[PDB]
Amino acid sequence: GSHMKLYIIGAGPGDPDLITVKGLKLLQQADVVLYADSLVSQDLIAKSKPGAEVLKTAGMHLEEMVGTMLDRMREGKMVVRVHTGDPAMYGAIMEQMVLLKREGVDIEIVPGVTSVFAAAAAAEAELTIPDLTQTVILTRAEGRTPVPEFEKLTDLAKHKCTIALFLSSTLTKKVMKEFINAGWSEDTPVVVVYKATWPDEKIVRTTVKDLDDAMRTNGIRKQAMILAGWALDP
Amino acid sequence: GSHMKLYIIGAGPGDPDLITVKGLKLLQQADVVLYADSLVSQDLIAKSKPGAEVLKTAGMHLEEMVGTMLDRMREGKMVVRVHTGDPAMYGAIMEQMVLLKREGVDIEIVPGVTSVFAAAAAAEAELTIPDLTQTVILTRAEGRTPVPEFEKLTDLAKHKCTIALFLSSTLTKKVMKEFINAGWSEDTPVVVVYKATWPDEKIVRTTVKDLDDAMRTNGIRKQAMILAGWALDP
Ligand SMILES: Nc1ncnc2c1ncn2[C@@H]1O[C@H](CSCC[C@H](N)C(=O)O)[C@@H](O)[C@H]1O
Ligand SMILES: Nc1ncnc2c1ncn2[C@@H]1O[C@H](CSCC[C@H](N)C(=O)O)[C@@H](O)[C@H]1O
Repeated sequence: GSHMKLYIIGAGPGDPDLITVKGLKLLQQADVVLYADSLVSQDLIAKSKPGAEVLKTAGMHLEEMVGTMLDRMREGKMVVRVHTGDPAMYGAIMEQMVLLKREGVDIEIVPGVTSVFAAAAAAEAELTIPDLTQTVILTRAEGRTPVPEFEKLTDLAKHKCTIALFLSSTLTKKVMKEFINAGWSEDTPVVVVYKATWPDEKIVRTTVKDLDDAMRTNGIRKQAMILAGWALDP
Repeated sequence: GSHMKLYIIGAGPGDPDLITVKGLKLLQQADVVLYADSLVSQDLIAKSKPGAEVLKTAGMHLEEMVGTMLDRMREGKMVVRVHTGDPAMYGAIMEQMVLLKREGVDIEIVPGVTSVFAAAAAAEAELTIPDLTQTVILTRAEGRTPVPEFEKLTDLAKHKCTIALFLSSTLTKKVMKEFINAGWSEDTPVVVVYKATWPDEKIVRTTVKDLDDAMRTNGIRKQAMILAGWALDP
C-alpha cells in the first residue's frame, strides 16, 4: 500500500538544481504536488508532470491539509510535499506527520540543501575555522512571536561562534542590539545573502554596526540569510 | 579561463542520490576528481567518467594538494573536489581557497545535504518545534583537540535547545557528563544515526543516561550523527 505514503521533499534553497537527484525524481512522478510556502521557484514548480494537480498550502488549515492528502492517497495517487530548504529546519512537518501516521501513512523525508548552506556557499565561507570557532548556531530573531527563554539572541551570542539567522531580515535593529549587548565587537563581520541562488541574489557583506543600514539601503526585506561572526571575515 | 576554477562539491550524506543535480553533473564531466575524506561512497565515486584521474587527499599536505590542483588546471582540465555533506560544516576548504585565489583561481562552491539533515530525516524529526525550541546548535565534542573556550558543550547545553554533534561518536562519556552538568534531564531524548542513508544505516533512539551504553552495544564507533533534545521525543 505504497500509496499510503507521504514524501516530504527538501527543495533546496531556490535554484532548481539544488534539488537532490532523488528529490527531482519524485517531483517528476508525483500526481498531487503541495507546495507550502512561497519560497519555491516557478521553475522547480514546473518540472512536475503534466497532469499533476498542483496545490498551494500554508493558508490552508491543519485538518483540511491533512484530509486532502489522505483523500488523494486513498485514491491511489502519489502525493509529495515540497518544503524549501531542508524540512527539518523550521519546516513545520511535525503535526501533519503525526496525524498522518495514525491513519497509517508511511512517511519518507528527502533531505535538502538548507539555505544556511547555500548562503555560506555564495559567500565562500566555511562556517567552522579551527582555533576560531567550532560551533554554528542556527536560530531566529524574536519578533512578535517570542522564542523560548533560554534561547534569546543575546545569550546564544555570548559563545562568540558563527550565528546564522533565519526569518529575521526585518529585525536587524534587535539583531544589532542583542549582539552588542553580548559584547560582540561592532566590527565583527556580517554577511547577508538575499535570495541565494536565485537569479535576483544579493550578497551584502557589512558589519554589526551597519546591519540595519545595509539592509534598508539594499532593500532586502524578506528571504535573507544572515551569517554573523569572525569566520565570515578574511 | 574557466579551467582556472575550483568547484567544491557537497556530496551529501552518503547515498548517491542525495547529491544535488548540479553536483552530479559536475562530477560527471570532471577530468580530475579529489575525494578528501573516506566518507564518500564507492558508488558516488563511480559515477565520474572513464578517464577521470581519481585522487584521495587528506593524507596529502597543503601545499602539495594545492599545486597538484594548479598543475591540472594549467593543463586545461576540469578539476572538482568532493566533500561529504555541505562543505561549510567542518569542510576545511578555507586555506586551499585562499592559496588558490592568489594564483587567480575562481571558486565555485556547490552546496550540499549535510548529515545533520540526513539524520533528522531518517528519524523523522523536525529540529524546530514552536513553543519548545527555536535553535539548533551544531557542534563537536572536545576530544584531544580542545574547542574554543566559550563553546564548551556544557555551556552550549544550558539553552536546552536541540544540539547536533558531529565527530563525537567515541566521546559519548564526555557527552553525557556535560549534558548532565548543564542540568539536562537524564531522560531527555537522544537519537543516534549511524551511517544515515547508507545501506548499513543504524537508527538508535536512547537517552542521555544510556548514550554510551547504546553506542557500545550497537557498536557504532564512527560516522554517527547524534541529535539530542526534546524535539527528538514524541
Ligand atoms: N534562498 C534563501 N535565501 C536566503 N535565505 C532564505 C532562503 N530561503 C530560505 N531562507 C530563509 O529561510 C526563512 C524561511 S524558514 C524556512 C527555511 C528552510 N526550511 C531552509 O532550510 O532553508 C527565511 O526568513 C530566510 O531566513
Ligand atoms: N552519513 C553520516 N552519518 C552520520 N553522520 C555523518 C555522516 N557523514 C558525516 N557525518 C558526521 O560528520 C563527521 C564528519 S565532519 C564532516 C561533516 C560534513 N561536512 C557534513 O556536512 O555532514 C562525522 O563525525 C559524523 O559526525
